[PDB]
Amino acid sequence: SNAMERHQHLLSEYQQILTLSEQMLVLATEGNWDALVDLEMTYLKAVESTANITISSCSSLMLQDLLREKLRAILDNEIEIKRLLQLRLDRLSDLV
Amino acid sequence: SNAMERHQHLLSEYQQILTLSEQMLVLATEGNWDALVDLEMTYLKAVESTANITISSCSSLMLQDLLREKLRAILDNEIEIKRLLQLRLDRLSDL
Amino acid sequence: SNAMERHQHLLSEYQQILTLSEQMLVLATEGNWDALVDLEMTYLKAVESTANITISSCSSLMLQDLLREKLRAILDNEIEIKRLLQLRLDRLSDLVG
Amino acid sequence: SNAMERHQHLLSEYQQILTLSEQMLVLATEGNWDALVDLEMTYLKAVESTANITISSCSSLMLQDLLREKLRAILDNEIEIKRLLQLRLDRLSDLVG
Repeated sequence: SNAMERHQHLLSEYQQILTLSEQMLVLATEGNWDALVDLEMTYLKAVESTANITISSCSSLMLQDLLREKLRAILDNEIEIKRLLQLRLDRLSDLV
Repeated sequence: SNAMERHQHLLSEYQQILTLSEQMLVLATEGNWDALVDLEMTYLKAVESTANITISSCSSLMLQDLLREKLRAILDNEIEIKRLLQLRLDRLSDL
Repeated sequence: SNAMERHQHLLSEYQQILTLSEQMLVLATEGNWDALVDLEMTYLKAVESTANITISSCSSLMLQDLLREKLRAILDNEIEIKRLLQLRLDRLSDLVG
Repeated sequence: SNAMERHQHLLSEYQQILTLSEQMLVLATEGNWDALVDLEMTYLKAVESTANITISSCSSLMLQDLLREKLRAILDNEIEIKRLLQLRLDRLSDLVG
């Protein structure tokens, strides 16, 4: 019945992400690119938390390290990148 | 067997994403956006591949069916938002 | 799940099957031939849960799809034959006496 | 491509099992319980072969051996159960006519 719990966790993890996805989809649908940047951090960290399910479940010790390193880097790049777009968006915006 | 095979594949998948991730941040940093837009579909594919691993390590095949459907929806919404944006970036770009 | 968790499940699944196999084989060795039919469905479901171990872990979604389809057919067929033979027996027997 | 090969073999195995299950079914449906005991051995052998897929990919070698023992024991109980049943089925359909 760690089996049953492992299933609730996993389902829960995806439910939380699809949920953030949907609210973001509609905020963006209405063009509120503002209510969006805050949902972003919560979204990434749900994603981080779900990705960790598989990593922590890995039997290799060295490998678990390496992937958490890589996952952190992936997220921080998505962050920087998104900041960047936000940077140009605001630029163009100002101008018009 | 499968444990070696599983370790090789998980590493591979993270390297792919991170590589695309890194390729895309320099394009962003360098303002070459349209070139950035190009990788996003590939990047989103690597992420899907990686996610499917978690889903496959779930013994409830009915639950796998559910998560695959939420996986597809999540990505879909992702694609839809990134495009909503390219548009607002141009509604501004040209105008 | 992790390594320990997969091993317990795998071993556990085989314990279920073998333990059912044993109960039935003992009914068999001495009448209780209908008492056997009861265990049969439970036996078959333990077998389905074991087969599924390999299926659910499969990369190819296309293949995972199709293996599940074939496993349910295999099981439904095993169920239908065993009925047919129970029926044959059931029949042959009442016939005589 | 290990994945590809692994997938063919797994597919092939289930294909082999289902084919054998389908041939047995129709034989049962038209009541040719003769041609049946034969197909059965080959079918249990295909089952064995596919069950070993899961066993062999298991990291614990101690576990591989236990499972193989249990697998073999399961298959022999199934055979014995069935051998014990032809015996009774044939014993009936003779007494009559």
